[PDB]
Amino acid sequence: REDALFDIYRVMRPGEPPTVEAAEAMFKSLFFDAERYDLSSVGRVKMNMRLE
DNA sequence: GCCCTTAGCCCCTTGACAGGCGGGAAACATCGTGTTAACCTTCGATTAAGAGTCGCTGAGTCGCGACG
Repeated sequence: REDALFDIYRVMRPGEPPTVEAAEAMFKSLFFDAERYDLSSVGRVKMNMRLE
């Protein structure tokens, strides 16, 4: 999982040097964080309808 | 009809202002510095639902042969 986090950090921010906790925090803030990945309720309902 | 005399116009000489660009002298609003030391020593967007092609890189497959 550390290698996957490093790869994700390099893909998103190639210039910045990926770190163990920095890469894990980047993915969380990108997708696991509701502050940035603010998917509306219409998106969630559309996902629930498309894939049950 | 021509010459003399006098009047009007044009020109010259002086001048008493009027103020008027402009540097100086001065009173006043800028423009580049400093300086202070009580706490955090990775901030953040933004394509990515069409499309013809230029410029580079790095993987899997083969020949030629040597040493048992």
